[PDB]
Amino acid sequence: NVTINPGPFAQTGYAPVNWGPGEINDSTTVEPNEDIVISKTSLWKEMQYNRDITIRFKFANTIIKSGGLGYKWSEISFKPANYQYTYTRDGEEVTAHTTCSVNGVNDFSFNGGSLPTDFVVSKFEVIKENSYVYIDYWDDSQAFRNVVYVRSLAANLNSVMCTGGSYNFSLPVGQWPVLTGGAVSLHSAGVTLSTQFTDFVSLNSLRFRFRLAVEEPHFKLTRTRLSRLYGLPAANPNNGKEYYEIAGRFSLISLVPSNHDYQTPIANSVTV
Amino acid sequence: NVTINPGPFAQTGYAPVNWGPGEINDSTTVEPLLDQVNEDIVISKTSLWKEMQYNRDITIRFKFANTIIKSGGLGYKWSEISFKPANYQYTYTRDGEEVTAHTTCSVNGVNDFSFNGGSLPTDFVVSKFEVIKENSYVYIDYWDDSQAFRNVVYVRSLAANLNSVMCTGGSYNFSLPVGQWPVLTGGAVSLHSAGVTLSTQFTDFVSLNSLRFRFRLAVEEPHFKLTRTRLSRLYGLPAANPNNGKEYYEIAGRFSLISLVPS
Amino acid sequence: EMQYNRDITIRFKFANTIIKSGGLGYKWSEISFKPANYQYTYTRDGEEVTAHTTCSVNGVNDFSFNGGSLPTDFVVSKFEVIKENSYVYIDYWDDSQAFRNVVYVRSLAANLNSVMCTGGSYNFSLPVGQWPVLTGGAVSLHSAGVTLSTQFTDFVSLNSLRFRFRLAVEEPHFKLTRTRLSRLYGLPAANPNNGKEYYEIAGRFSLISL
Repeated sequence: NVTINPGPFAQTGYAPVNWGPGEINDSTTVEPNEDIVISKTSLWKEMQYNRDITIRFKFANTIIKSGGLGYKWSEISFKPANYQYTYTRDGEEVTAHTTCSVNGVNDFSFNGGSLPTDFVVSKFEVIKENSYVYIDYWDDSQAFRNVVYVRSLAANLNSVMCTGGSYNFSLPVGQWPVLTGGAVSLHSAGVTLSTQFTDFVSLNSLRFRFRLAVEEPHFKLTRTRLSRLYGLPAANPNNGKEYYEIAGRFSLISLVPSNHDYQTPIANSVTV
Repeated sequence: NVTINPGPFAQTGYAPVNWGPGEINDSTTVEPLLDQVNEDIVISKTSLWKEMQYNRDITIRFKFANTIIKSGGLGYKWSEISFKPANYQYTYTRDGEEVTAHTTCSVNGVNDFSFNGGSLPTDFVVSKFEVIKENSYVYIDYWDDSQAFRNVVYVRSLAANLNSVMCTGGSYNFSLPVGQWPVLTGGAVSLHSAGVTLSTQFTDFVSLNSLRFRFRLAVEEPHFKLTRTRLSRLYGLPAANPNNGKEYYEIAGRFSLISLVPS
Repeated sequence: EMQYNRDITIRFKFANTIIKSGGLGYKWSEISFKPANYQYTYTRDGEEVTAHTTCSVNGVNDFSFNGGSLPTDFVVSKFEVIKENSYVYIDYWDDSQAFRNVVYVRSLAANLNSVMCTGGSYNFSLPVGQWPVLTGGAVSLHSAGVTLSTQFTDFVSLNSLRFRFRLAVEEPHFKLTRTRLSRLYGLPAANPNNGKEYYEIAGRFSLISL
């Protein structure tokens, strides 16, 4: 036997990672000294990748009915949504997956008196200037391997205009009131990278941040005294669209184990 | 046999980072009107690094806080009682070298409740007063001035074994304009540990970073009740007077750290 | 004195051994070679012939990859490669009038051709994380001298000739992905057959028997 000895500068590297989504807003309602060295010196490098990206997101909602005759309501609000798809980068296809949540929500209500059969809506949520629209991007692209130790990231994403649909409430007797309209402009403000450490393993997620400014088509509430409010409701946000689309390029810089040329058994070559 | 070895190397280091608090879940309420090509480049040359684990002894101090808002007409109608994040600053002695720290507490997974004493313009209407019971998590963010927290960027594994603390509630008087006014008292929760989490933010200016020490709750005694109303003996924590007139609750333990630090 | 000199066709296939350790699924302790056997029928001179063969190696180079000592890290203590400081042995028995007159021999030699052995992919199984994969490798065999030996893979012992070979590496390079290593030359033991039942060799041999 012959044994190739190992080199002095040991190999070390990243720990296992399975990408996923970050922490997500939630809610629920009810009705009545020392140091030690693990591995010796190792070798590393810095790089700057550049690539094209396309993202697709769906909003989703939940409506529940207030226990009673049926003219009352309990809550209409946003819900985490997920999507899966595939698209071709200049080189080849890539499969991706997206999770959309929301925060900075605003809430409203209508209370047309109190009679057994009256129309009431206790919480209907809307998006406005004080709001953000997070998005998470877990991918199979070759680049995402070297995105654990990241110095910097940035993006040049352009704008998009989300528009609202129409909802019709299910009253037992009388004209059905409806909620239609609304739209908000989404723009980019930053990015966030999160890691969750469990049992010498890491679960991580990369998510974009957005800031939102208002648009012309106002959503409105029929059969009531609401004053032409701006903002996006949650009843029919996606509006009969399979999805929205955004694209751009993100420049990433990260430490990478250097696949350096020097260490190899002496004489590794085709013979002569 | 034997293998090859390299010559002189470059000097590389961390990028400047400043500690900051975590992004926090929030909601705001509104009162009604009346009653190209694909390419790569190399920025820097080969460098030197290593993996040295650290171990530290921690004591974290936290505090809750709340909001209360009342609507305009004739009183008797409280719209919102809710939690809110808070901040604290302290110096704790470790191995003979004082370390300043800052802490920020937030909550998630809340449960809501309500009580409509009646529909007349004179009655006790409470819309939202929150609680936490087996379906809620309490998040804590923690900074420092010490060395360990200087090199906590680029982490390989971070774990900790902290102890539990039981928290109780206080009482808030719903002092109306008229009549014998009612009272809310009670509160009991146990704080256990779950994972740690690192959270980084990128932008044109300097980057920000913050930790989140997750905790999980298990409900315990004593129960809580609202006097002068029918809801009774529910089990959990309210948000009117969470800290029983105490400036701080404490935790202790030891946390192990690993990171890539230059040679 | 009597003379025999007939044509021949040889077939063979390597075999590999893999052993796991640690109980977590991330660490492997050895990936090596072992002897194997093959059996076949061919028709050289208008007459059928049946046969048995074994393949072996000596002079194996041993490489290693010790990543982190932490419990979750990819460790493969030793895996073998057959670079130039090596040799190969083969043994051939057949059913024919020859090989009943092989013993008590005087002279023996051969004029065989050459072949090309290539590597194949091996997919590790980690519980979580991307899957490291070992792929590639190249080596070619060249003739050398022959001498008698006994292939006892069957219950009965046989009398058989042993053909030795010398090795020379070639272009396709073997690499372990998801690690620092790349562009190493040789032939691993992880998957040498490459989806082929067997390689093939041809030629003739001359023996003088008594």
